[PDB]
Amino acid sequence: ADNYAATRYPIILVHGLTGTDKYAGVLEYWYGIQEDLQQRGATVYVANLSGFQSDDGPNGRGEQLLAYVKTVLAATGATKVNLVGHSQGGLTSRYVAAVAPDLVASVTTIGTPHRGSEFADFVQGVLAYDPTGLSSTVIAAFVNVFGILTSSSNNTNQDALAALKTLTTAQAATYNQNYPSAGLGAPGSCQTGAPTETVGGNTHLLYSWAGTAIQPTISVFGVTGATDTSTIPLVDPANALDPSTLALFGTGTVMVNRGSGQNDGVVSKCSALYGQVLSTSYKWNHLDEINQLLGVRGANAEDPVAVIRTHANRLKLAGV
Ligand SMILES: [Ca+2]
Ligand code: NA
Repeated sequence: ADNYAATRYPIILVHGLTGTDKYAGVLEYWYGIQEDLQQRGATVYVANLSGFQSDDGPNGRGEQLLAYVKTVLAATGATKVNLVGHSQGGLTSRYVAAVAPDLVASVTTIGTPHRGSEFADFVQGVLAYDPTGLSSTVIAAFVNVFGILTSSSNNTNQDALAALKTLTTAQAATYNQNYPSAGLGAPGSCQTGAPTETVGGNTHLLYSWAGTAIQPTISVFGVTGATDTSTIPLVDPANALDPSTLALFGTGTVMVNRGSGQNDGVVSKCSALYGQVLSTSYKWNHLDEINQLLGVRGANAEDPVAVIRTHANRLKLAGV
């Protein structure tokens, strides 16, 4: 159609937990996003990494993305890429920007748990209540098989337990110590960092945004209730046509009762802050961020496809 999203460097979309480029080689993780961007002049590639793994380490998603980035550069003739990651994908993108600064032009994170997820702490805690530890083995096997079956390439490198640990708040803090970034504020300050970073002589434009559909709206007897602001109260069709809508409202309620404050169901506003924070006001739950569960979203939710398209134009204007 035009070149509204024509960035200088190829855009690589990076999925998070459970992800792959196409679930069962059928359902796109970034629903309708690659198509939209390409129609608007962008060169876009979608990474296919382990849906369950840590980001650092020999078998981690980081080295996987690094290797993938190199194949994209070789195929396009480009020298750098613009990394756009969702959820854990943002942490994976930070890893590549840190170890291979010369291959990255920018890093954009969408609903990325830079400080971990209180829901991860929760799930990890639940498993800890099994004195035999057997549930960790059983559930891991179940989740790992899920990863293999849904992976577009049936990637057998799945480690659900490592993935869970990676997303906890305590581990995330350690990750930030091992992979510092000028785009990050001080731990526990709920502040972002700088809009750019210069690593090894290579400058990166840093961006982020978060979904805050889940808002704490009432507290009684120690219990805190939340409201899904992405939907028209009770009657919104999104509650019926997209099962993740009520599910994230539920996990989001657990989050608020663990002191997370506004969140998207699994990532808090504070945890998602990185680089130039474009917005933390989108009335989105975690999957709305990627136009998911087939493009269904609450009546009060902004268009995620348009938001991403506009960001591509933003990158273009910024020179990357
Ligand atoms: Ca949705
Ligand atoms: Na271009």
